[PDB]
Amino acid sequence: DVPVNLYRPNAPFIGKVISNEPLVKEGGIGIVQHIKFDLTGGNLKYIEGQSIGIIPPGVDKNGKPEKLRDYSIASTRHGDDVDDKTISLCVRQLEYKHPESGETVYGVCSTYLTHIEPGSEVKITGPVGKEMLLPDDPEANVIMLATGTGIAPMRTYLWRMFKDAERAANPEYQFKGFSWLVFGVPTTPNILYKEELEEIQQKYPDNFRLTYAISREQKNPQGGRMYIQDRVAEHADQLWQLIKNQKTHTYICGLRGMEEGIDAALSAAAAKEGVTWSDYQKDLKKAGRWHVETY
Ligand SMILES: Cc1cc2nc3c(=O)[nH]c(=O)nc-3n(C[C@H](O)[C@H](O)[C@H](O)COP(=O)(O)OP(=O)(O)OC[C@H]3O[C@@H](n4cnc5c(N)ncnc54)[C@H](O)[C@@H]3O)c2cc1C
Repeated sequence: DVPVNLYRPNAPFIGKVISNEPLVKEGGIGIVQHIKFDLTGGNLKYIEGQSIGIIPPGVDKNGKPEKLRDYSIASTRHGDDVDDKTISLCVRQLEYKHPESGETVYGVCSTYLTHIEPGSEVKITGPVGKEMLLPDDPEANVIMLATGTGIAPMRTYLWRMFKDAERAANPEYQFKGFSWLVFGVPTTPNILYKEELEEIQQKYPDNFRLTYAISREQKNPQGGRMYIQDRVAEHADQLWQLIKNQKTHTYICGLRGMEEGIDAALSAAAAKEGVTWSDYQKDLKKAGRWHVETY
């Protein structure tokens, strides 16, 4: 039922870019693009929580072809237009430091993708992933802990849950549980999909809670910058109570290293009731209720 490896690196699907939109508003930090591809002409199917591979053009420094990079799918199974013809990605351009040979370094695949033109052909493989899948139980609670481009799988869940067109397209899934996104970004113009996230929250104030951790605008109790582990510590007892429900699924996505501050906060909460969090969490992973994808 879960499509996997419909296309592989030795014979990739050749899609076409339909659009390439900026997500970072003026005054923000960096470049994050929303890129939509045309899937017509092939049989690429996917569901929510999966990834695809992109094979960038060119050779490395040794003259060898560039390998694929993985990207979380940022659209539901139906695509943004709910026509089952497209797939979207949420791609940040990577760039960095002088302690790494010379001046500024730009990432190969992320630069390629963020500057790609409509009409261009792209090599796509996949889909892959069974770790970040959404339960078909419409009464599930869904906690979502994302930083930056980790919003991508969260967007596929929330759109499936709350978009009018999706609800009309998925008769089997009419969500009536509770979902909570805690979203860590550096500035307000860096809140990816801010307007659509806040529109969901106003239509479904009982089913969706939105919490931001904006580090350049908010300070934590110790006077430091507000990060997502600070918000999670702030709400640790509430999050723990929701996690005790047999229906609750937790998803964590973003850059590696966000997991340690989340566990330290949930450990202190669980300890209050004599529960050892690290042992409890192993049973949650075994049960398929604890989903992690950091990179
Ligand atoms: C499952 C999965 C899902 C992903 N989803 C997404 C997504 O939705 N959106 C997205 O933008 N990315 C996503 N990523 C990362 C994406 O995989 C590519 O790794 C990332 O875009 C950078 O690739 P690059 O090709 O731009 O190239 P590269 O040119 O390959 O650069 C990466 C290399 O440069 C180095 N490097 C990186 N940062 C620094 C730093 N600050 N200081 C020093 N050296 C550094 C490391 O050696 C690293 O191997 C995902 C990764 C995985 C594994």
